Amino acid sequence: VEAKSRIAVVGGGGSGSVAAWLLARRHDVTLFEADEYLGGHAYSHPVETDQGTLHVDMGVQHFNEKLSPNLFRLLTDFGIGTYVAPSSVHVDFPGEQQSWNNLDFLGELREELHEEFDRFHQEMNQLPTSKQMSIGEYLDKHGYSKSFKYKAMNPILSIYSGCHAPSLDYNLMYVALSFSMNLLSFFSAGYWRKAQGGIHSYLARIESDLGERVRLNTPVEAVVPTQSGVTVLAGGQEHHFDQVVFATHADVTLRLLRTSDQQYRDLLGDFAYVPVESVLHQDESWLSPAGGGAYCQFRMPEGFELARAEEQMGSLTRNCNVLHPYRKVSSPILITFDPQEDVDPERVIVRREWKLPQLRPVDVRRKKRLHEIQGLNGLWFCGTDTSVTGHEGAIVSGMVIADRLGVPHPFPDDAPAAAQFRGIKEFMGV
Amino acid sequence: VVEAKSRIAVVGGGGSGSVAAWLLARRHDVTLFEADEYLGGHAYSHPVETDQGTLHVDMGVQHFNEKLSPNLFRLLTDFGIGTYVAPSSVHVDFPGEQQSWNNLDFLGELREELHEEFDRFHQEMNQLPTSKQMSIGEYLDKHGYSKSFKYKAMNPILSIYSGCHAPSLDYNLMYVALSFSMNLLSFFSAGYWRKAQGGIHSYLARIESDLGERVRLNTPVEAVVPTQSGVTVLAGGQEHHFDQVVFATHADVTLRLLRTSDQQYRDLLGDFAYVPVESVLHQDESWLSPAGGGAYCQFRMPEGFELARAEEQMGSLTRNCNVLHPYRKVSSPILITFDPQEDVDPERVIVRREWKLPQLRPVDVRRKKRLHEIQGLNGLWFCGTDTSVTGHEGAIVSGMVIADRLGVPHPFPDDAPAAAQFRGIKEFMGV
Ligand SMILES: Cc1cc2nc3c(=O)[nH]c(=O)nc-3n(C[C@H](O)[C@H](O)[C@H](O)COP(=O)(O)OP(=O)(O)OC[C@H]3O[C@@H](n4cnc5c(N)ncnc54)[C@H](O)[C@@H]3O)c2cc1C
Ligand SMILES: Cc1cc2nc3c(=O)[nH]c(=O)nc-3n(C[C@H](O)[C@H](O)[C@H](O)COP(=O)(O)OP(=O)(O)OC[C@H]3O[C@@H](n4cnc5c(N)ncnc54)[C@H](O)[C@@H]3O)c2cc1C
Ligand SMILES: CC(=O)O[C@@H](CC[C@H](C)CC[C@H](O)CC[C@H](C)CCNC(=O)[C@H](C)O)C[C@H]1O[C@H](O)[C@@H](C)C(=O)[C@@H]1C
Ligand SMILES: CC(=O)O[C@@H](CC[C@H](C)CC[C@H](O)CC[C@H](C)CCNC(=O)[C@H](C)O)C[C@H]1O[C@H](O)[C@@H](C)C(=O)[C@@H]1C
Ligand SMILES: [Ca+2]
Repeated sequence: VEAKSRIAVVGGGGSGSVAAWLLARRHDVTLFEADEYLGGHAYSHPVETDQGTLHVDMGVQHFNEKLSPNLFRLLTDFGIGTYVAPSSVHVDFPGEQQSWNNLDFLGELREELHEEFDRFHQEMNQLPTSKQMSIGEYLDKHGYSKSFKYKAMNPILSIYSGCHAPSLDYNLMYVALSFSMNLLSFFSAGYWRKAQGGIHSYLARIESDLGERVRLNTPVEAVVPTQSGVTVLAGGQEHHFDQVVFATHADVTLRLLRTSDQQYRDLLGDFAYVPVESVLHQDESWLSPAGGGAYCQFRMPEGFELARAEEQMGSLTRNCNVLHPYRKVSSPILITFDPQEDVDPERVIVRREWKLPQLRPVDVRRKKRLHEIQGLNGLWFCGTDTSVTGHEGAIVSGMVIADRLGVPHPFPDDAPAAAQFRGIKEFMGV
Repeated sequence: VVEAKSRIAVVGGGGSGSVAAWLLARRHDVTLFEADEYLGGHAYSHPVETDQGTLHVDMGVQHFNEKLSPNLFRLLTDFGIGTYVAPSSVHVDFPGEQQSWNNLDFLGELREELHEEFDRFHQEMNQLPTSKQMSIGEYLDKHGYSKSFKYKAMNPILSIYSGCHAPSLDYNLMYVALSFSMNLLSFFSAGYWRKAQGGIHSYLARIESDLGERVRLNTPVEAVVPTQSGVTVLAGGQEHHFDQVVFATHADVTLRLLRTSDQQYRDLLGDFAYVPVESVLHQDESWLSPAGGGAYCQFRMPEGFELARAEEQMGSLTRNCNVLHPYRKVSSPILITFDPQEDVDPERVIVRREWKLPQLRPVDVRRKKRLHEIQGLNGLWFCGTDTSVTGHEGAIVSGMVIADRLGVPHPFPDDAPAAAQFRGIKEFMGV
């Protein structure tokens, strides 16, 4: 792929935006984004409160310097601060005092499951130094109770996966690492950061630097390789490019792409997802009377039956008032994910509906296999479905494509950023 | 060349000695001399009589974890000794009204005063090991940190390790950076630490049993003299004769006991620096902080604190053992205060222990490493905390390194992190 080629980036989430941003240094880049902003799952909604206007992260919220070095470095270079936002967690179930949390040892569930929490930490710490099973399999295989599976493991895993997810089917190392890196924990609040004035700040900066190259509100309808180059059909027009980089979800990538080949069907067809509803609201009734200063608060509703555990599901609520920059703020600012009961519509600021990728061992395998179509027909692929999960994974896949199309990894000097890049470059087959 | 079935003495029955003896006894005729009336040294568990039974309360060595202490952890596992999590929740109180911070919530005037610096500090410690042979103190000065942060946050939280008498701010930076990046110490969460079931003594009791009458308690070695034939040890008004001698005593003890014509021995063992610690096991509930609720570790600085005189002044750390899981049904207060400044109500004191700890300044580390040039000369060997990395894993693995060197290989080769720790500590000592 020679210099100054005409290149399209389809999808303006984190992966696409970063990929575009880097590519624009060497190539004539156009970036198509379906919705009216840049960031995708990274969205920050303004809330005006008696102490000012605050941008509240509704999808992507959390990362840290160790897990997310490239994103972290990027935030730093753009002069965006961060702050610690510890993952304190409270779980409530139907009965009297049927709770645990990871700040104190109070609650009946904690009492019921403490020995298992204790064992679990040890075993997760011992794993990465020795197992292509799911967390669920592991738990069954190693003597853990069903109460532990569905009253502790599955709710704490909802911090990542949404309360609709079959999180217990997700890959074991994902969970083991989360516990050994103090991201999820039954004994302490996990070490996580947020970005100053919302996650969108970095994306706003990218949007500015890209200028007129960014086509918002322009959903690509299809993408067709030809003998000369690749044609993109978007917004009642046809545009002509030398290369096309996909930064869309596989099921979108597959619908849009229209080729004679059926390996494309073989690879992109079987990706599975999970719906998530993020409801930004001020209805203080969703806070737990027990769950005091806990950032993350899970409630399972009346009617929970352990026998029917796989069908039933709770809601996770985040108390943003516990964040340090919100500590002077007088209005409640809450986000409930996947609420089962409806939220008082007089108190709802806004909803967003999104989907997240399943992370079963098979899905990981499926992601990796996308290397055999990478570069064929002047097509490239980045996004969460090509990488490790989380935002670092998303955006670094963008960087991997840009490196592959000439524009090298911009932080070679940063040892952990570089290693993450090398690792993700190895994960994708690029 | 140390051939099989040689007569070998281990001088000192702390963790290092006991483990070293235990392994050596598989190949050699071992005797282990310990000065005091039990095996373990700083590892001491005192019985306390309570409404739930008899509890063994750790007074010195208390905490470790599977990641930091793989060999110790495996040993407990093989002996069938359980562990439990004992999160390091921390509350700091200073003289004023509400002059506190803690690592469970964001309450307190000191939290308000210092939040920005705690936040920055975590980042910077996480970024360090991926890039610096200075002290934590130097680092803090060099990187713009306030004196309030140095003496009201860093020095108190470092007292969890060093004792409230220590010049902790002069200790090595990587020691601190690692502690923060491994979630051992933290300003935002409770650190991940474990305790052993029925006290730390459990493993040592098991070692004592397996060694049998090879263990001489209450038998302080008076001196150790190499000769042409072997080495003579003078203890308990008698002389015993050995082919080799392994020291598991502190350098200043090792030096007093040892007597040779050589003055490199003086050069190496002479300049080791220590810190006193008083551990007071008691039931005076007045030492608990009215603010500091369910916090395991509670630091108090007394009235009279002057930031300008910060280097002379010092607080006391109190541990609320009633917050530990196995003590949750217990109705009597069980507290340990370390280095109390005010006196503890002697009607409520169960027992005191006075101990000393090694200083961990960059120079002290250098000093430890240099002990390789005397290792094996005159049929003498050296293990213990003064030869190794700090903490119990370091102590006991130094014992294992000597045993490996005297034939008995590292007993946990198939545990990858245990083996790597062994290799690392073998490299640290020059053995
Ligand atoms: C509720 C929620 C919370 C999350 N929280 C976190 C968190 O705290 N931390 C974290 O690390 N990760 C989080 N994630 C993961 C998140 O998916 C990644 O961090 C990252 O944002 C994924 O980026 P992406 O660019 O790969 O996909 P997306 O962010 O979905 O963006 C892809 C873009 O493609 C666009 N698109 C779709 N069809 C078309 C078309 N025809 N034409 C043009 N564009 C199209 C979409 O409109 C979208 O903007 C969260 C996800 C969700 C749903
Ligand atoms: C208060 C305190 C708390 C601590 N807490 C922890 C903790 O929580 N976690 C952790 O990992 N580490 C901790 N340590 C560190 C501790 O030093 C090591 O874990 C380890 O126990 C030191 O082992 P050692 O055998 O090298 O020294 P010691 O355990 O001190 O052993 C030295 C032994 O030599 C003996 N001795 C002295 N003179 C003679 C003589 N003439 N003849 C024979 N024997 C003699 C002593 O009686 C003693 O038994 C703590 C130390 C102290 C003081
Ligand atoms: C090697 C490395 O550094 O990356 C690891 C990935 C660990 C993830 C980055 C941890 C989770 C993400 O950071 C972010 C999840 C985020 C916090 C979602 C938040 N969601 C919500 O708030 C709502 C409730 O849904 C490796 C794992 O990545 C794969 O995706 C995973 C399936 C694995 O098996 C790998 C071991
Ligand atoms: C290789 C490895 O993992 O070990 C690291 C050191 C990590 C320490 C051993 C971590 C803490 C100790 O294990 C535990 C100290 C213990 C909790 C003392 C408790 N004391 C008390 O309770 C009272 C108040 O005195 C490396 C450091 O070891 C060196 O000793 C240190 C001086 C260093 O510079 C190295 C970086
Ligand atoms: Ca009860």
